[PDB]
Amino acid sequence: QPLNKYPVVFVHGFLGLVGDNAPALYPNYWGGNKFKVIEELRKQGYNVHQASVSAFGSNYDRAVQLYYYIKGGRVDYGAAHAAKYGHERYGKTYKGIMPNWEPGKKVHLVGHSMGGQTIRLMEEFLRNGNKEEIAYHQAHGGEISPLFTGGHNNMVASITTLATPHNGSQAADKFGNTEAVRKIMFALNRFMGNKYSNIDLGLTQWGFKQLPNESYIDYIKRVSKSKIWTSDDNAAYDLTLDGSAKLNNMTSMNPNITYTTYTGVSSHTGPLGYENPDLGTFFLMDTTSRIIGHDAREEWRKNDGVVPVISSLHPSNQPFVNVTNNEPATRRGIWQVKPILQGWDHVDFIGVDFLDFKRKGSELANFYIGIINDLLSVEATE
Amino acid sequence: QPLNKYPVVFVHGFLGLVGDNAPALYPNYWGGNKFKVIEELRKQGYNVHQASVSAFGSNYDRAVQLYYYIKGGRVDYGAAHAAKYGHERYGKTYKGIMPNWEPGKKVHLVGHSMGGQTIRLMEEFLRNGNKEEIAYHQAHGGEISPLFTGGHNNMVASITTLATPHNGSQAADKFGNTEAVRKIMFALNRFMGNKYSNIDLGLTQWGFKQLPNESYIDYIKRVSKSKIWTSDDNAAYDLTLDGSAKLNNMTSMNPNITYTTYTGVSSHTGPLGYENPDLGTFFLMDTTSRIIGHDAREEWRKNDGVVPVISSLHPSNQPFVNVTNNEPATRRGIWQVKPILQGWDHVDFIGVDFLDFKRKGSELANFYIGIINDLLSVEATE
Ligand SMILES: */C(=C/CCCCCCCCCCC)CCCCC(=O)O
Ligand SMILES: */C(=C/CCCCCCCCCCC)CCCCC(=O)O
Ligand SMILES: CCCCCCCCCCCC(=O)O
Ligand SMILES: CCCCCCCCCCCC(=O)O
Ligand SMILES: CCCCCCCCCCCC(=O)O
Ligand SMILES: CCCCCCCCCCCC(=O)O
Ligand SMILES: CCCCCCCC(=O)O
Ligand SMILES: CCCCCCCC(=O)O
Ligand SMILES: CCCCCCCC(=O)O
Ligand SMILES: CCCCCCCC(=O)O
Ligand SMILES: CCCCCC(=O)O
Ligand SMILES: CCCCCC(=O)O
Ligand SMILES: CCCCCC(=O)O
Ligand SMILES: [Ca+2]
Ligand SMILES: [Ca+2]
Ligand SMILES: [Cl-]
Ligand SMILES: [Cl-]
Ligand SMILES: [Cl-]
Ligand SMILES: [Cl-]
Ligand SMILES: [Mg+2]
Ligand SMILES: [Zn+2]
Ligand SMILES: [Zn+2]
Repeated sequence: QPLNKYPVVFVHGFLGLVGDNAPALYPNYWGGNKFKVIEELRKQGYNVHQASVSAFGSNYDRAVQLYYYIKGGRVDYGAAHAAKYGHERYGKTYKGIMPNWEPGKKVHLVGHSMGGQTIRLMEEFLRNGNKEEIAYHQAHGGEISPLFTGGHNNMVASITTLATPHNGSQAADKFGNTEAVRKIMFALNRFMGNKYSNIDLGLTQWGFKQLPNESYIDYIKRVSKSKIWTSDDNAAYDLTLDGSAKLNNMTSMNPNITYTTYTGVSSHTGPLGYENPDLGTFFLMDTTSRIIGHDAREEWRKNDGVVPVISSLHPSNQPFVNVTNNEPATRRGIWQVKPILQGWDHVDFIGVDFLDFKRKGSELANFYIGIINDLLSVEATE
Repeated sequence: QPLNKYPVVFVHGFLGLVGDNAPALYPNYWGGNKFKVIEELRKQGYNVHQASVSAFGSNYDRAVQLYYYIKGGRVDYGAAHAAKYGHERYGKTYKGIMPNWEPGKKVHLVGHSMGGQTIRLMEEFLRNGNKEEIAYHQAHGGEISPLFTGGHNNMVASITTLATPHNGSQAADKFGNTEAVRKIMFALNRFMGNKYSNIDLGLTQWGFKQLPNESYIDYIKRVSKSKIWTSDDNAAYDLTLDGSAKLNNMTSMNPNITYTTYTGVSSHTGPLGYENPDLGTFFLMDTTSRIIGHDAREEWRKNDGVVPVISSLHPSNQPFVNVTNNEPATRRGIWQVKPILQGWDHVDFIGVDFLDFKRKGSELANFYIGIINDLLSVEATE
């Protein structure tokens, strides 16, 4: 029936809310009003889906949630992980988009922003498992999630990343992960955990769900005891240079997977050799762009608004090849780095920059159809 | 000891709220965050003020309110007018900025957008009065407002208009004044009349003030009987081509007043000869710009976002002279039309376009100081 033999799963980044979990008024994550990725690709005969995972949680938590979003079942973060970081072991339960997912039935994974990192970690778990959970279950018995066992291959065909901070971002180090802004983020999470809330911002495993008979005052008191306030097990930490390097250090290339990256630049060189945001950078990224663009290290300056070029091209010290727009992107086991998209800021990739008239719907349609063509090529050359 | 002998009164347009009457979060009308007109001009030693008049009412109602804002006292719309249109005769009461205002003590009037029309009408009333009110008080006795008497000269030194729709706008004819959008406007007025409201949107004379012990249900029922819903005595009507022509037809040049206009363009010619909004036009004016720019009559196309050039230059039936940036603007009795400001949309005149980095604070400062210099020169050449 579908043109693509393997389902495409699109994985949103940090802050992203999709589908039923998006607020009453809120942008459509995958394509804005410019090109409705899920709906349009379906109309054209492709089998595609948008994952829904934690908007504020760690790559770890998100990767576990991604697994269950696909397979179905009750999210299990692992006994060792839960005990180490101080959050619930078990989380939400998903219906599952492919309940028969197993070695032999493959999926294509495309990640925007942090979605790119989350995808890598989950493949890591399928192939190699999670050593601390393996050790924990050896020592103490119990059940261990099949996600943490290792030895599950032939499950992902491709990893494509768009504006992913593979090497982290200074906008995290110098803003997102500061004490003041973690508190803002966590307060937002506390609030949207109130008993009248219909949206899940992705930190309920830390206690941010008010009980039906609990007063707001008691709720405040209870969740102020949570480890979230001081933990590194959250998105803010993971998006830092250190946080991203840690993930780089525990990932490896899978020789059967087709890897490809896209990167935008939306800054220009000023006097002194610093980078400033172009007119047309979505305005909410103006200051973050300046922070990145005024780095002491010249090669860390050019950026898409919130992620520097050098972070998006590929994980540093993993094998890559610079590739053309025209040739097949069909090499396995190596990061195929696509030519930089000039004038594309971080959110132009997902079409939500309603202020930017240079970035047209028809252009974004071509961009997505291009990705699908590459995916079709991957299928054709097994 | 102010540098200017005559006080400068700035008069906002349609939708504008100022001072204490602005919502919790709302732009600073005169200068945005780019150049604080009132505060900065005061620091430099000028006596300036921002009038506060109805945001949604007619030029008539606004012009009465302007009079009382300056002179002080209880707003009196006139018995004949009240009876003809179906609203209260009396309105709010103002402290007065110049309680001694009379022939001999003059004021300079500068109006943005509809503010420009309001200023013309008020001076018309001072000089020539209101014949229907004169006739009504002849027939029925009682008190008549001094504003309606006629014979008051030597009270206004200058009339300067910025992006004023002297000849109306299609954005009114084809949108603002349609049935569906009048209802939206009136509903907003109804709501902001509720008993917890601290802001006056300028239509309480029509009944839109909920009583302290009245239920919302009863309020809805009462104000649905108001004539507002079908009247032309409102801003939406007055901003139309017909509405503006009517005002033109009943105003005249005062030979002792210095008249000057400014106009912006923020559209560009497309291949068919239609006008489209520049990048940089405040995005809320995007559609209104297209509507104006696709007019059948070519000379009605170029626009500032919501006002076509032909409308802003000067009232079409009144004398004008095209003037240079450098000529002293000291001619009396004729509209001195200042050269068009390229790239300035409707709201760039008041500095509220936070999305437009090409329009800097220092530019806006020069523009306002320019106006003051012209006003100073009007004083110097009596
Ligand atoms: C996904 C991740 C990359 C961003 C790295 C920068 C961290 C700065 C944090 C600011 C904190 C605000 C409380 C990007 C997904 C974008 C989706 C959207 O804009 O809706
Ligand atoms: C003052 C007058 C220019 C109005 C032109 C035409 C009417 C368009 C309809 C809008 C519909 C309302 C729902 C402009 C002063 C603007 C001030 C501000 O935006 O703060
Ligand atoms: C639009 C932002 C509104 C202002 C936020 C102030 C409240 C700070 C933190 C609130 C925490 C909570 O309600 O649980
Ligand atoms: C005493 C417990 C407090 C309950 C949570 C407060 C929720 C605030 C917002 C609710 C909005 C609504 O009810 O529609
Ligand atoms: C941004 C808020 C928009 C909500 C619009 C719905 C309300 C329609 C009419 C309400 C009239 C009234 O409450 O008197
Ligand atoms: C009979 C009901 C009349 C009062 C309803 C007015 C609605 C205003 C809501 C604003 C809430 C507040 O700040 O109290
Ligand atoms: C402004 C808050 C309104 C709803 C509060 C519900 C009360 C409760 O939790 O018992
Ligand atoms: C040059 C070595 C590449 C791997 C061979 C894959 C065979 C195929 O085309 O299915
Ligand atoms: C909840 C408060 C709403 C304020 C409406 C202001 C409209 C205007 O700009 O004229
Ligand atoms: C959602 C409405 C909250 C305010 C209650 C109105 C009070 C009253 O007039 O009785
Ligand atoms: C009430 C709206 C929630 C904000 C969701 C976000 O910023 O990801
Ligand atoms: C133009 C802005 C209006 C919003 C008014 C408020 O939320 O208080
Ligand atoms: C002046 C306000 C008009 C809003 C119309 C639009 O957003 O297309
Ligand atoms: Ca952009
Ligand atoms: Ca502008
Ligand atoms: Cl499995
Ligand atoms: Cl929730
Ligand atoms: Cl008088
Ligand atoms: Cl009021
Ligand atoms: Mg919901
Ligand atoms: Zn965790
Ligand atoms: Zn009236």
